[PDB]
Amino acid sequence: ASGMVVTDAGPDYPIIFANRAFSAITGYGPDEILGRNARFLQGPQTDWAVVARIREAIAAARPIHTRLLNYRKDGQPFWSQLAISPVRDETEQVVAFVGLQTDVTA
Amino acid sequence: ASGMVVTDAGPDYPIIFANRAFSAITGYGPDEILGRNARFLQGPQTDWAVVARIREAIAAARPIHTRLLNYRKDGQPFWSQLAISPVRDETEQVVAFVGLQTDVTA
Ligand SMILES: Cc1cc2nc3c(=O)[nH]c(=O)nc-3n(C[C@H](O)[C@H](O)[C@H](O)COP(=O)(O)O)c2cc1C
Ligand SMILES: Cc1cc2nc3c(=O)[nH]c(=O)nc-3n(C[C@H](O)[C@H](O)[C@H](O)COP(=O)(O)O)c2cc1C
Repeated sequence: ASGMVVTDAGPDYPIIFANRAFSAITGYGPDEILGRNARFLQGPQTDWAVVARIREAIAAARPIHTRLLNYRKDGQPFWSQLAISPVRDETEQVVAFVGLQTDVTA
Repeated sequence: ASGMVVTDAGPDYPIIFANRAFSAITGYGPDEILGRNARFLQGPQTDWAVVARIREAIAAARPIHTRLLNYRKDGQPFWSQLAISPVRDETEQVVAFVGLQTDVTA
């Protein structure tokens, strides 16, 4: 299965749920994930222009599909195919985000 | 906050995440929610025609926004404004659902 997380909405977007597949892909257990913004997976060779695109998509509540370099707990880089989408309530306000992580490393 | 759950997709759709607001609205703790299909909230005066529309929408991966009578743990009925949406993966397969529960009792 792909990794999946749920976050709160802004301004902090902490992770409130992470599936077991996300822990397998990233090397972090739930206690090392919950309450953190997902940017902790980024590292020195992550493309900061893609990170900025992600930031802007989330701020505008626009779904985004893109590929980003992330790092396992042990420091190994991997390619994450990310899909990040808002969850809206009865008045169309954004109350959470869902993220899917697919390890697309060849 | 509205209640929010995440479920797996078919054929069983068990709940894999429930927020604190869902436990406050329904009166059930997380230990008594996780692993269950959300239909446990229904009871004797729930409209079985609306339940069927929800079943059909989920089976077709169509979002549905509707109002349904549900029951708190203590037996008190309440009106739940339900919003149930699929989560799609990189090849557009449905891999989860998100549900929002807004208590709209007068
Ligand atoms: C639901 C969700 C899931 C996310 N998953 C990841 C992820 O797996 N890897 C990642 O590098 N960033 C992920 N992000 C993006 C970061 O949380 C953050 O939005 C990004 O780094 C841009 O914001 P910043 O410039 O403040 O860091 C996710 C964000 C959300 C809302
Ligand atoms: C994400 C999600 C959330 C749901 N939330 C509720 C809910 O709060 N209350 C409810 O009565 N049914 C809820 N349902 C609907 C039931 O799980 C089920 O789909 C419905 O009873 C129709 O199927 P059935 O005829 O097999 O019971 C939810 C379903 C999903 C997928």
